[PDB]
Amino acid sequence: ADTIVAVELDTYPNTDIGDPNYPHIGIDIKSIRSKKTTRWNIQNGKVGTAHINYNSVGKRLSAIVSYPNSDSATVSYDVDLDNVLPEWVRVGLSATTGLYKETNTILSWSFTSKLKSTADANALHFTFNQFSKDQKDLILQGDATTGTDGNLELTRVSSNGSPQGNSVGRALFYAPVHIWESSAVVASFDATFKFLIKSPDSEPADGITFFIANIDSSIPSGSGGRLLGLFPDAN
Amino acid sequence: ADTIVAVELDTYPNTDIGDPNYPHIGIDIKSIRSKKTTRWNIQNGKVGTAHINYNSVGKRLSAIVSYPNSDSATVSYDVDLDNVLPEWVRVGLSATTGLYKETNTILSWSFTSKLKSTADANALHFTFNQFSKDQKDLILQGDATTGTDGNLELTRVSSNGSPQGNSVGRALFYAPVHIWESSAVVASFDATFKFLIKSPDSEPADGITFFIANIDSSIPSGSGGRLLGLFPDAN
Amino acid sequence: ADTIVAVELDTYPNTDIGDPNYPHIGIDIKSIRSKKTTRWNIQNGKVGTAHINYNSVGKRLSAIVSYPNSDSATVSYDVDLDNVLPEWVRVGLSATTGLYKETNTILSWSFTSKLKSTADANALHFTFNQFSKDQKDLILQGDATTGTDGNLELTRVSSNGSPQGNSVGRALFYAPVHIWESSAVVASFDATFKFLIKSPDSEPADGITFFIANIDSSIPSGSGGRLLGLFPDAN
Amino acid sequence: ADTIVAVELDTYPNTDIGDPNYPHIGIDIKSIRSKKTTRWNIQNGKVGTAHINYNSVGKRLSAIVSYPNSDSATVSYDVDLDNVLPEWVRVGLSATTGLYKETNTILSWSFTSKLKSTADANALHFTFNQFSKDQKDLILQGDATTGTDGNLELTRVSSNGSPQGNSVGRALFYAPVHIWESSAVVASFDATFKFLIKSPDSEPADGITFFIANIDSSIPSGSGGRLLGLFPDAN
Ligand SMILES: CO[C@H]1O[C@H](CO)[C@@H](O)[C@H](O)[C@@H]1O
Ligand SMILES: CO[C@H]1O[C@H](CO)[C@@H](O)[C@H](O)[C@@H]1O
Ligand SMILES: CO[C@H]1O[C@H](CO)[C@@H](O)[C@H](O)[C@@H]1O
Ligand SMILES: CO[C@H]1O[C@H](CO)[C@@H](O)[C@H](O)[C@@H]1O
Ligand SMILES: [Ca+2]
Ligand SMILES: [Ca+2]
Ligand SMILES: [Ca+2]
Ligand SMILES: [Ca+2]
Ligand SMILES: [Mn+2]
Ligand SMILES: [Mn+2]
Ligand SMILES: [Mn+2]
Ligand SMILES: [Mn+2]
Repeated sequence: ADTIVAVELDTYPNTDIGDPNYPHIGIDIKSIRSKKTTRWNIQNGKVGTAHINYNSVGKRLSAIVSYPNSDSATVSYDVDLDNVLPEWVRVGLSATTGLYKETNTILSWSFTSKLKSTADANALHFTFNQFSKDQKDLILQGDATTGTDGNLELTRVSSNGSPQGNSVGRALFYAPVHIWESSAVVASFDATFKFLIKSPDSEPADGITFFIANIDSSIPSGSGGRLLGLFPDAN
Repeated sequence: ADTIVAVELDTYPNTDIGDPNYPHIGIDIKSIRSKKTTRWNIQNGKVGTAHINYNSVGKRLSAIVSYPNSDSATVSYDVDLDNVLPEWVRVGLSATTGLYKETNTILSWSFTSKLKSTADANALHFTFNQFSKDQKDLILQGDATTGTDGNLELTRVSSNGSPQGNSVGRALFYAPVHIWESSAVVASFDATFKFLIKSPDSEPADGITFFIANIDSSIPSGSGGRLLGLFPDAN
Repeated sequence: ADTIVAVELDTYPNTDIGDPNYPHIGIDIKSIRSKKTTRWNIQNGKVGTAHINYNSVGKRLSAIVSYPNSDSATVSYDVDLDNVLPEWVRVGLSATTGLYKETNTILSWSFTSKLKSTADANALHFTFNQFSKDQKDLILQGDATTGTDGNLELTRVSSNGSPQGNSVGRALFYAPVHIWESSAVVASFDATFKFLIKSPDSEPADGITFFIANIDSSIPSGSGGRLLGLFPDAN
Repeated sequence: ADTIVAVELDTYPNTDIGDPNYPHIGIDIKSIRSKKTTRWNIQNGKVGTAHINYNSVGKRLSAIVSYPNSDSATVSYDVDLDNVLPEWVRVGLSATTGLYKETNTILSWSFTSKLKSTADANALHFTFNQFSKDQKDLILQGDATTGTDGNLELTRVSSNGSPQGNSVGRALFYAPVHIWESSAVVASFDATFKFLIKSPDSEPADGITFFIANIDSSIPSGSGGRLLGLFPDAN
């Protein structure tokens, strides 16, 4: 089955499957049940920015989410990604809606990956500060589309700008990413994306994710709403 | 047919199809007949480095090739790549052998591409300082292989290290590259690679190329030897 | 005397000292009389962005200035900066006002410099996306201040936000920049800055400059208004 | 007094002041007595590479040191550098010798620093892959010299290539570095350097350091040998 590592911007408390009782950011290691969460004060309709960082020396996967002028939310978890993920992965963003909804709009997305073994590390770096209708270097899955106002729309939003329920969508970068190998000395990656989460009715759902998966990964069956498009069950 | 822009490290004078009468670097715009060439003193069996640069403001495509301690060879040509290439391309290295031969060994390859329209340019950057036997982010065509001594071998070299005749090989980066669009303000790219050209008998052939092509490009039929794997005829 | 290379955003036609009869961008090589100019439609009070690029292979210094949704203005000039500038320089922004005025406000400023001689080039890169009141890595000269709304104010603006006449100001990066040497193979630099030019009365003056100078350079006497803070006379 | 954070490549066991009884890498937080050490198998006369990384989200300062083909040594320590260092610092390398000696030769040194508050982080990046006799962007202190074989020699080495006793030397980058501020959201830095440690007699001393200090820092009196040029006492 897929091997998934993710940072989840979890907008909807699913307390029956281990969510804390408040919107949160979490680190997910091959399970929707986050290994660590921090309370996240989502600001409806504002543009937020997420930064994620890892290196094989410290073996600490960190994420921070912030809005303008507001306090940040940070979460970290000590995990040896070398032992967890395959040597070759694809990187991506995912989002879902359920009975409740939200725009899962991505305004920009940047990613850097380095793999060392003399400074001769191998590196991959990409930055989308703007998305075009034909984004050939993105693999779109599910309901995700590109082009609308130069944005990446992970979940189904009707033409009026209203978000739809029970949507799922993902975008993976086209090239595969080399994140470890047998001989490896140091590896590190770094990811950032700006997002816009708007929900009209009382509360939004279900969230946005930055994730790392085996190269052939696609939306698992049953992965909607609270499973953020990454996992088939809630184990 | 393919749309090809290339910088050729032309090791073998094909004077009957417009080569100058000496090894040369050239800028090729949709023809093997270089728009501009400079004399290039190849040093058999040495490691050389090539740097290529372009931006849409100056509209000048430049290349320099150098060996340690030795004088460099530089060539430039004013060309509006916006008007010449498609908006989406793939980037690559090619090499051939003919009746004469050479190792077309690539030790490293780095590439940067930026596309602007606030500093929010889109960017792609990759660096192979080392090639592994399974290089999933490279599309190998023809006789090109990866892994041997951490190198990219574009043309057929027998296990002993001897180069074979009438070989052709190319490697293109897996992700497509966005190099222009309708709205574009500025675009630029930058490429560098280290290569090792060894030939035992008197003189080598045929050369190495860095090239930019339509995404679906493959080795055209009839493109061996003097056509460096890029062109079907010598027009 | 100082050795100055600059890209000038010349907002005020000084036709008596060789300006064209319209606001323009220009390339200045040790003289205020631009070696090449392009017509520039300044948009009062809008945020514009300038990109400048050079490399020692093509020997073509280019600049582009653009505003949102509007056509760009581009200018290029073939010049061998190796032969023109000293091996060690400082890089900076300058601006002036005269009898007419303008805000010469800098919102961001990024600069990259590379010097090569194996990919072992030397490099300097800095980015100010925000300026703080105590910007210790900037050398402020003349009327330039830092901090106001996170901006760099090159020329005197009164506390109300109104620009003052006969101001001059420059900011140079604190570290010296190594842009060539005897052994050099390739060198290149790249600079970008976002600026805000507002003038209330009919027309603004005098302009903004990105420049490269000998390390000890300061505002020459007599360099105000039309001499943009770079040159003592109009030769 | 100076505020010092450093990663020490400690070649000589000073067990009387808390060193483990073997050469080690350590993380030093305002004391020569390392907060954490790892055993380091130094290879006399080989070229080694050190990588150091920190970010304000994970608050984990990591270092790895490796030689070709050999196992690496890694060390980490959870420390909130925001609370420890001043907002403005200088970054540098230091080295010493004592009764025993070693070449403290630096072949290359690269450093990246980012400070965020939209992707508009402030950044400083420099890379010396080669040092020239007149390195104007380095502040040399003590016995450190630049130019010899394109290398940075931190401690006194006689013209023959033999290392001298009771030497001390440091090099700091010329520009000050902005590593935090009141408004800050995220900060991170990253440093790498290649070094050559050769000692003829039985064992070398005393070590090499990458350090971060208040901008005006200089070699404290009494800081030789085992105090690696950073600290006046061994507290
Ligand atoms: C009733 O719950 C549904 O709606 C919530 C919120 O959208 C989801 O978390 C969940 O998976 C279901 O799809
Ligand atoms: C006889 O010519 C052949 O050999 C030379 C040198 O290899 C090639 O340039 C050419 O295309 C042919 O294949
Ligand atoms: C009368 O001219 C003055 O004003 C213009 C416009 O500001 C400047 O160009 C010039 O140098 C003088 O200072
Ligand atoms: C006797 O000790 C001296 O020599 C060792 C090894 O060089 C140093 O650690 C120490 O500071 C002294 O200078
Ligand atoms: Ca949830
Ligand atoms: Ca030829
Ligand atoms: Ca003028
Ligand atoms: Ca010691
Ligand atoms: Mn959750
Ligand atoms: Mn040719
Ligand atoms: Mn002018
Ligand atoms: Mn120690």
